[PDB]
Amino acid sequence: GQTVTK
Amino acid sequence: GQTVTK
Amino acid sequence: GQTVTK
Amino acid sequence: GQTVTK
Amino acid sequence: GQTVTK
Amino acid sequence: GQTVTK
Amino acid sequence: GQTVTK
Amino acid sequence: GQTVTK
Amino acid sequence: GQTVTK
Amino acid sequence: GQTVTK
Amino acid sequence: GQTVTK
Amino acid sequence: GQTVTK
Amino acid sequence: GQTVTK
Amino acid sequence: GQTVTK
Amino acid sequence: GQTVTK
Amino acid sequence: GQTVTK
Amino acid sequence: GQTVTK
Amino acid sequence: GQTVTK
Repeated sequence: GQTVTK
Repeated sequence: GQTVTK
Repeated sequence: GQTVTK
Repeated sequence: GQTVTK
Repeated sequence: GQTVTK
Repeated sequence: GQTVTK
Repeated sequence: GQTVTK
Repeated sequence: GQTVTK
Repeated sequence: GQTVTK
Repeated sequence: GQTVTK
Repeated sequence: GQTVTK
Repeated sequence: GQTVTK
Repeated sequence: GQTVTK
Repeated sequence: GQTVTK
Repeated sequence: GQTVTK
Repeated sequence: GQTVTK
Repeated sequence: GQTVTK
Repeated sequence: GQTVTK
């Protein structure tokens, strides 16, 4: 998958 | 999947 | 799936 | 699915 | 499905 | 389905 | 279905 | 609000 | 709000 | 908010 | 917020 | 926030 | 935030 | 933040 | 997968 | 932050 | 995988 | 930070 967390 | 969390 | 959380 | 939460 | 919550 | 909640 | 709640 | 869609 | 979609 | 999508 | 997508 | 995607 | 993607 | 991706 | 955490 | 990717 | 943590 | 990639 593709994940960005901020 | 594709996930962005802010 | 595709998910954006803010 | 497609989900946006704000 | 498609969901937007605000 | 399609859902928008505000 | 299609649902909008405000 | 409170919403359930099925 | 509170939302469940299925 | 609180959101569950399925 | 709190979000679960499936 | 708290997010789980599956 | 807290994020789990699968 | 805390992130787990699988 | 692809993951960015900030 | 804390990150695990698999 | 590809991972960037900041 | 703390990172594990597999």
